[PDB]
Parts: sequence; structure tokens; C-alpha cells
Amino acid sequence: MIQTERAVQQVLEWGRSLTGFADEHAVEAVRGGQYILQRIHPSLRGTSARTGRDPQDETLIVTFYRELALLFWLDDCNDLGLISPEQLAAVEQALGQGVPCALPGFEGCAVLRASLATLAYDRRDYAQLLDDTRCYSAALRAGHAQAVAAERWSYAEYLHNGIDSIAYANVFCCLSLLWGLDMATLRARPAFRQVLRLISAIGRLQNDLHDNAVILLLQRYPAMPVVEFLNDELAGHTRMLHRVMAEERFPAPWGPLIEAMAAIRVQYYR
Amino acid sequence: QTERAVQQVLEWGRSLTGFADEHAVEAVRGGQYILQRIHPSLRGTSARTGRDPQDETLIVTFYRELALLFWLDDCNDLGLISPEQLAAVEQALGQGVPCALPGFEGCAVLRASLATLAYDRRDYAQLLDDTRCYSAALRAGHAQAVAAERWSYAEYLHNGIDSIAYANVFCCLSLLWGLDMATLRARPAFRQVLRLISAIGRLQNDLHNAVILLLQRYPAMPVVEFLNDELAGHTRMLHRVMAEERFPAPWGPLIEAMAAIRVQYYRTSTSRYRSD
Repeated sequence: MIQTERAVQQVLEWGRSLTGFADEHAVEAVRGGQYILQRIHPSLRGTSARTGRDPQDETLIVTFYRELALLFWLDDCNDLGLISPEQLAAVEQALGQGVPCALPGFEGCAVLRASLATLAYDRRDYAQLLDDTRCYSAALRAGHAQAVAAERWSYAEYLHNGIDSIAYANVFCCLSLLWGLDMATLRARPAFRQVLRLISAIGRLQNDLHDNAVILLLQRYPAMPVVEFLNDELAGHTRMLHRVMAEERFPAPWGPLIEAMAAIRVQYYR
Repeated sequence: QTERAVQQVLEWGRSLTGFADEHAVEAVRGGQYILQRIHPSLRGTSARTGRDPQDETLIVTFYRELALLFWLDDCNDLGLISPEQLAAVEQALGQGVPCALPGFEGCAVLRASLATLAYDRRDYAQLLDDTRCYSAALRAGHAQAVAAERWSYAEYLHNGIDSIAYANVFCCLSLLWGLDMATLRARPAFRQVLRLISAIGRLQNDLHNAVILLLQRYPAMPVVEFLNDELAGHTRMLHRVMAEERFPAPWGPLIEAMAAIRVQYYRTSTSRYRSD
């Protein structure tokens, strides 16, 4: 229910406590975040009586947008070198362990992680979010290494890393943390873990078509019709996802949520 | 001892239509390789489980399962038996009951042995599960080289991970030597490496089908180079994880043993001599 610009202002307010944070980070966060929240709104309405978490709770909504902003900011920090390597390392340790940053200029890290901890419906989801953050950080730095001071790895390594760097796992975990979506339990299902990997691969492939899959393959296998291959790969991952989602029915709002992510395009938020 | 094991696998194989001597030889050869590589490791779990590494009964059973898997693959790919017979066989093996059609008594005998010898019976049910999964992957991959438009490399590899049967191998090992895979598969890192080792096995087998799949869809693509890079890549990822995780013995050695083992030591280069 919170209005778009007020949400941006709330995200920006917190964002100023992070060196390198830009207005763009807050805007993208709210745009991507609203896209998702709007598509799972009908479902969240149905789980609300049970959980006690309101789909329109401003506190939950802005916290979610702040996590998205943090992820956008980190990606830029990593790729555009907005802060020093020492600072990025200190920031990633803090966000990955859930402790305050040891270097100054990044107070927002401790503040957001504390709110998430405090607001967690099922605290297992908070520990998972810290795990996903460490995976995200590792992937951003490994991907960044590849594009330059490297000797390109295999498409396999590329995709495995890109699945972590696309951060869909993080987004899902944060939503589960805030609205009590029981992701920690759902993960016990193999079909669930597999769809997580699939929607993440779908997102990584789509983003790169629109470390990058095309650039990597073309400069490693120039004769190879790279772009054709990838679209095929993307359609393949999509068929597998459709299959698994059919074979198994996940509790609400998971169906709508995965659907929303497959349909989302970097273009609608970036 | 080699030849006595080979003959015990062979003898049982006479109760499976289409079984060839090579199925038994490939089985013992690959199986011997795995068991001798993990031996020093299996000695430490030995007193704890009471399952002796040199146990002849556990050895012959393990090899028969490998032979079953090789035979099943050939039946699917070469049509050694009818589609009707293949369905009845896969049905039986997936439920651990005798095959309903004549000529396949071996199915009953092997599944009864596995049920009788299972350290942790949860591994027996899991083996049946893996057998159904393997059969389903065999079905899919055969029906794919014969339909309309083809599979993506991702779909092929995903199916290929199930069709290489490494899950079945690990499970059978746990079942006979009580390696507690039933609780280990609950570990996300253990699941991740099983997938990596299976992708490695599928690519290795295929580099001696992925190649044909890719060359028929992308003629200008240096396919064999790409697949070789993929194999190297999965191998590096396997090493990265291994280095960052500790798995109860003998799992580390077992995983490494399966990673290395090159098909040229087993199933892809064993056949009956002919004069020509």
C-alpha cells in the first residue's frame, strides 16, 4: 500500500549510511520489489490471518526493498569499484555473518541485518539469508575476476556462478523471512531445491542475453553460434521448470512467486 | 579373487535374457577398481559396521548390481530385449518384486539379496527409488534421439545425471557396507557433489549422446572441445567443494574414485572378440 515515492525515500534514507549508495539503487529496488510484491499480493492476503504478517505492512515492505537495494549496491560496488577491496571485504563479512561492519562508512549494513533478524518470522530464514549473501558475494567477485584478470572458465562454471550471482535465492529467502512463507521447510523437498536452481538459471540467462554468457562463449568458441545455443539453453531450463511446477504443487504463494520471477525482466526494474 | 567373482556374476546373469559376458566383465572390472581404491578407507568403518571389505557375499552382490545396470543400458540402447520385456523388467526392479514375464528370474534373486543384506533398510528402498529414476532416464534419453525437435544440452545433462547411475552405485555401496548415505543425502553439499560426479561420468562416457546432440544442432560449434571444457569445469567444481567440505569416511575417497575412473577402464571398451 505504501506509495512508490515514499518507499524510494525510505530506502534512500537508509542507503545514505552506505558509502557508494546512489539514488539509482533505491529506485531499482522499489521498482523490482513492487513488481514482485504486486504479483504475490493475492496469495499473501490468504496466508495473512495465519502468519500475522500483513501484505501492506510498511515495515515489512520497506525492509524487503532495502535488501534488494543492498544487493544492487553490492553488485555495483563489485563491478564498478565504488569502494575499495578492503571496504568490500569488510562489508561482505558483515553482511555474511550478520555483524556490524569493522570499517567506517557502512553503518547501514549493521542496521539492516539487525532489522531482518528482529523481524524474521522463522529465524532459520535469517541464517539462510546470511548464507545466500555469502554465496552472492563470492559469485560477484568470481564473476568479476573472470571478465578481466582471467583465463575464462567453462560454461558450466559460468552458469553455476551466475545462479548464485543472480540472487533469486536471496529474494525468496528475504520474502519468506518477512511474510512467514516457510521456505526453510519447503527446501526439504528436492523438487523445490531444483526449481530454485532453475528459476535462477532462467534469470541469469535472460539477463545476459539482454562475466557474461555470450561474451564468454563467443571469445572461447568463435565459430560457435553462441546466441542460438543460449536461447536454446534458456528454453530448455524453462521447459524443465514448467514440468517440475506441474508435477508438484507448492503451498501459496510459491507458485505465483516463481511465476513472477520467470516473467520478470531486468528491463522492468534496472 | 577376480575370476570367481566374474563367474558368480555370470551364473546369475544366465537368469536374465540378453545378458552378455561383457556385462559381467565390465561390472567386476569397474567394481574391483572402486572397492580396491576405497579399501583402506573401508577398513576404518569396518569394525564399527561389522561389514567386512573382503566379504565375498557383499562383493558379488555389488558387482551383480553394476552388471544389472550395464545390461539395462544395453537393453535400452541396443534392443537386446523387447520394449514389452524392458517395461516388465524395469517395473519389477523398481518395486523389488519378481519380473512377471519369463526369462528374467535374476531380477527376483538380486532384489531379494539386496533386501536381505541391507545394513540400513532405508538404503534398500532408496535403491529401488534410484532404480525407477534410472529406468525413467533411460526411457527419456532413448525416446529423445527419436521424436521431433531435440533436447537442450541442459535437459540432456539433467537426464544424463540420472542415466549414468552413479546415485545407484553409491546407494548400493552404502547398503552393503553401511555407509549411512540415508542421512548424508540430507546434506546439501553431498547432493551437490553427487550431481557433479554424475555429470562428470556422463560426459566421460559420451566422449567415447552429447557430442552427436550438439553437432546435429550446432554444426559450426567445436563441440568436442566444448564438452571437454565442460568436463574439466565440472571436475574443478568437484574439487572446490571437496576441499571445502568434510564427508564421513569413506565418502571422500569414494567420490574421488568415481571422479577419476575413466570408462576406458570399464564399460565403453569391453566387448566379445570376433574374427571379422
